[PDB]
Amino acid sequence: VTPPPEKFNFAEHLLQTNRVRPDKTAFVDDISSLSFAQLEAQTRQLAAALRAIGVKREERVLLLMLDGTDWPVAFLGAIYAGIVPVAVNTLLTADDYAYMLEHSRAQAVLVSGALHPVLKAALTKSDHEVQRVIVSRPAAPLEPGEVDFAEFVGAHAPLEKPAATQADDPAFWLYSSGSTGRPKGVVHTHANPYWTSELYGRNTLHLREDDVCFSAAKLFFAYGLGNALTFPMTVGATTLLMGERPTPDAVFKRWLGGVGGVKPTVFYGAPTGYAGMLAAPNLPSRDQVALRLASSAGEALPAEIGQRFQRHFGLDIVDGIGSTEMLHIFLSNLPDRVRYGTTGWPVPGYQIELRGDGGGPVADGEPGDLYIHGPSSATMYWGNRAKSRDTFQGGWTKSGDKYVRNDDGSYTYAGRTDDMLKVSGIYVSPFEIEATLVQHPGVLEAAVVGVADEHGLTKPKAYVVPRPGQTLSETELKTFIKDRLAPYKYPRSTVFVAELPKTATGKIQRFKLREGVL
Amino acid sequence: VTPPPEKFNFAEHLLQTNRVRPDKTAFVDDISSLSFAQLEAQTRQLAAALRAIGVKREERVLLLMLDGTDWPVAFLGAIYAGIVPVAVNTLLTADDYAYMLEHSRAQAVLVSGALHPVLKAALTKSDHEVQRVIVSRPAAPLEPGEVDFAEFVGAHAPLEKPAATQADDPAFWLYSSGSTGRPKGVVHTHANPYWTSELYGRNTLHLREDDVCFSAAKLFFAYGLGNALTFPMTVGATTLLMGERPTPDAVFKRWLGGVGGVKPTVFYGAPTGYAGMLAAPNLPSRDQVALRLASSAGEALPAEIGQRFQRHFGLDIVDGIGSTEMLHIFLSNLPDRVRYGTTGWPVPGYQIELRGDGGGPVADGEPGDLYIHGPSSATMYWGNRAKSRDTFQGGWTKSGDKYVRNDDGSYTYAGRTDDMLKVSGIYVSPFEIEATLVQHPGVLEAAVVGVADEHGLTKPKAYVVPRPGQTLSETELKTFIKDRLAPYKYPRSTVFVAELPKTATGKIQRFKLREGVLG
Ligand SMILES: O=C(O)c1cccs1
Ligand SMILES: O=C(O)c1cccs1
Ligand SMILES: O=C(O)c1cccs1
Ligand SMILES: O=C(O)c1cccs1
Repeated sequence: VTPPPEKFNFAEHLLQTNRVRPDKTAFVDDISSLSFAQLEAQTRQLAAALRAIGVKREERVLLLMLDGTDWPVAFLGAIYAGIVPVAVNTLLTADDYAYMLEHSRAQAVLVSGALHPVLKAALTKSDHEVQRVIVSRPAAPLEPGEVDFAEFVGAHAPLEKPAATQADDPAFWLYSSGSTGRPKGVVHTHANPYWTSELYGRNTLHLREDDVCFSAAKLFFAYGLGNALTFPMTVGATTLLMGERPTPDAVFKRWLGGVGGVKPTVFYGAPTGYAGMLAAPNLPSRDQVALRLASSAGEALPAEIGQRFQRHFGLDIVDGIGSTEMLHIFLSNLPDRVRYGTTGWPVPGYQIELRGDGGGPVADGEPGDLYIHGPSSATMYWGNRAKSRDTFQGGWTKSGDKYVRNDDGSYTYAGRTDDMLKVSGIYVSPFEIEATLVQHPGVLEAAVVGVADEHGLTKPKAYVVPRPGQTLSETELKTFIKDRLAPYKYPRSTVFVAELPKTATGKIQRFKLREGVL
Repeated sequence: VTPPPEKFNFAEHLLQTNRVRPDKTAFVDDISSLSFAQLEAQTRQLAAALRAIGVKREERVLLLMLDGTDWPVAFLGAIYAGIVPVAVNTLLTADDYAYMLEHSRAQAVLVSGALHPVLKAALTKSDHEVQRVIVSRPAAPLEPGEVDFAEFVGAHAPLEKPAATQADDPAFWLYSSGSTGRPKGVVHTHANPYWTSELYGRNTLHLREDDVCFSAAKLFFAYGLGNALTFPMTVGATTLLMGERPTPDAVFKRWLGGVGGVKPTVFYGAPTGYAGMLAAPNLPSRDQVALRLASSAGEALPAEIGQRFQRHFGLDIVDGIGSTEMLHIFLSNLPDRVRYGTTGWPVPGYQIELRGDGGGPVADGEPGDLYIHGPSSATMYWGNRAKSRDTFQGGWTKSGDKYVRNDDGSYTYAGRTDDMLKVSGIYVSPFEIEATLVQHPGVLEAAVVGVADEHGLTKPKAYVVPRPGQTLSETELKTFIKDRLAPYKYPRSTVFVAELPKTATGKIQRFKLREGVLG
């Protein structure tokens, strides 16, 4: 792969790539479509619009939007102007967003109508710097000074040239959370998505122009950003976008060509989703679908899920691992080489190391902490020097995963170096779930660990000590957690216990909980 | 009143004052009591204990505690050490505390057991700097880094000398909410509570050594911090503290001598509480209480409430106004000169100005914006230069209130400059409540305004447009707010309407709602 030039604007790169195919569909959702020419026009009008309201090069904007055709316009339009979009999860709380507004110093917000209420609450509570709120598909009347995204774009002529950025200039942020503390601002450059799109999208997956890409993983997830924006636009593929929650039925409707007159050829999702679809009574048959490639990431793929999928569809699931910090997948199975029970082989262009308790070598077949050296790594966590130092160890990025290397050079997942759980693509802190449980007045103490479900997939499991003299039912506890946590975070079961295993200092021995002591 | 000396430590001042009465009760609550000598010992031991865990002069600690005897030990022990306690409301959310930990850079937290769950959530999610958590009356097993408050105090000998602070050095913080944006860290000096306690506690209320003080307003409130800490310690009075919510029965129990073998002589609380008490069937008779003085602040007092209290008790309610920023009351009725319908007269030592649209003066009988010049003003809002320069303008502090001066020199409340609601003593933003209601999936739009209840006291009232094809209930939405915000921010009723009145700009015509056009 040839490196990108030193003067490089990622948005202009993707627009230029597709000037050969102006009338091919770039993006389609339930209600709209953009050809590559339409996307280019709207991208550059948006870029002009942000500049016209006073947003300057290198300033951030918050991009808080459901998957739909306006999403890439927002993302690429900011980048075309040399403005840094901060693309965030759509299922967070107003407090989460208020922290992000302050921390990013966002100068504007691009937000879906459905998300305006949570955004409004974040604006009201925070010491933000937001100059304008631009609302895609408003679901309620606009407040004074807010503007509809379509009018905002339509009112400005296209910016005539992109910002003259460098390849190693910040281009966009994602946020990633650890087991405690506020989300961390992962800063990616203009070069980083070129690298993931070339090394993985083109050279590992072999995506091509006649593909139709559809990702259950949303655009704000590193995984989804690649799958359904950077990868397809790199090769000229058409992309299907879906705003709603990805259930089996929602996915199957698109698989069957229910939207935009297109059937996906490439699908991407989490192992949990694949398990859910294989369980579904109305799982489509091989002849109803046009899938040629199924990608998975976000948690280890249990072998039985890949084997079942292969037996039913005659397609393997290609399981890989990436991170927010590395932007996309650096260790993967290949379309024509899949070894179930492993995450495959290092992606060419990425170097992988396993380190022991002192940073030393580990013998094949022994677990080590996984570190990655490759060209898509983020530069830092913005404004967090101590966490940056821990993660970005001079050229090597520490994943937080443990792995074992096998005789054939493949790698098998061996757990985490923190206490995070990966519950269907999404990191979940057990300490967060515990913090929520102990605010129920009937709970004295709580401990949350990961447990494998009937398919081998990790879900939280809560051990709760009830407070003497209060009552507390399991149904009571379910209701309590329902609107306080997002559903992926729901414990799969709660066990009421008389006490928890602890050291003399009162630290909970969570390892004893995973070992079954209760 | 003599100014304090340049070298001045407020805690040391209060301890020194009471070296003449070591065995008199300083503080008593439902389970414990402290004489002045025992308070001094505990205060200085706590001071040493904070130093021993590495907290330095000028660093903050969060004080998140229910009213009881440990509260003044925590507050004065920090100040004795030259450490700055940040005294906060006990009814807030985890998100609320997360922000205060971050913004204060608190190095330790002193917390009541009952508030440990909410603090734990705040510590988990925040980028805080807390090294140790000291837990007063733990209600669950201690975690690593946590220590029982009595064990912590008991583990250290008294600090020999207080920190050598200056009168104008920061001594403590309180947080003040605004209509939008984060709550503001109000910085008070060592001198500030000396001035309030001399100018108001002694010289206006005439508190004396033989009083027993009892405030329904908790210690974290600027009002209660004077009432039940700085005021009584200044004169050697005994103070009754209560952890629980101040309902009429709880208050009456204490008025009657149900706790500590002491009947309060001096009561303090919001007009809301006085209305609740006067409406109560079990309201005590005169001959059952020892009350000699009844103070009110936190909202304007309806004349009818003071008049009924006086008819029943032969005591007036003495209404005054203070602010977090001015630390205590600067405009007040006097114990023997009360004019109901007014907040009385300037407190000697404070100058008061009303200013109209141009910054100029206003005629008597017309409203103006209230500004105060007095010696207890906070210095700034920590880390907020813009709001500091807007509030603290060369010796004048802007209250955000409007008032009218009457012909007799008394002052009558005329509303706010910023749409804040003052609900039972607590400033509440209607915009916070609204932005929260709109997250309800059945709500299309919502506006919240302040409406008088049946006693004339302002409560939030919500006007909601439901989403077409949804039916909502009042109580559902009360719950929805209690589950997300501090609980007393809940709208007392919700009116469901088809549309909100708006300007041509799409701005909500809040004045129409408040004026009752839609009911
Ligand atoms: O495995 C994962 O979580 C990811 C794959 C690509 C970006 S993140
Ligand atoms: O399938 C999904 O929704 C996801 C996989 C990785 C992040 S989200
Ligand atoms: O609860 C009360 O009575 C009050 C709190 C603050 C002023 S009065
Ligand atoms: O009136 C009030 O809110 C206050 C009285 C003394 C401090 S604050």
